[PDB]
Amino acid sequence: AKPSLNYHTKNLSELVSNIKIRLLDMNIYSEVIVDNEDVRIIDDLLKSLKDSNFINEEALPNKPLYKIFIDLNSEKYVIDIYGDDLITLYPWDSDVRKDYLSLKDIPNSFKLEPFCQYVFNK
Repeated sequence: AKPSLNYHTKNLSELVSNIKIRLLDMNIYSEVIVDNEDVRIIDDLLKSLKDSNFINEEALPNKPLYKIFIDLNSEKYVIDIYGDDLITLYPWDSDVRKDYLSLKDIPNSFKLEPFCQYVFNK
């Protein structure tokens, strides 16, 4: 009935069904590799998403806190991490229309901003 708010996440979700993750700090522009043991964050996150997590396009602060590069076999996806549990999600080579999600209701374990701080402090 309506133009989907979850277009890119559904595609990623089908693809995440072997990934590598790269984290980029947007303040320092330092990069880290997510350990094998922690990589399950994406699957756990996607499985926990309800439809009400997907929101409309919003104006954005000048830059994310963090950038998550999800490297699948052929495809690459990007998740931008902002404040207040807001994130965007899109294929690496096409950001004309990003998915927008609020993550306030998802389980605490799968919140992405505290996840990113944790990978770096490790």
